[PDB]
Amino acid sequence: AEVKQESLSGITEGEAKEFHKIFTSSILVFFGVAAFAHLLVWIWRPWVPGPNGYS
Repeated sequence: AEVKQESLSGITEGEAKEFHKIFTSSILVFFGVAAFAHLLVWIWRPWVPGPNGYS
């Protein structure tokens, strides 16, 4: 309405850019880790089990 590529462009584009980058990043990093992480653990099943049995 009244706004127009003003100084607020950093606020709107800033937060928006954050949610976007964090979104994509979290996706690739999530599956990315679970991917290699699972294939490298040699067990692929526990998924961050920690000190507690091994079934």
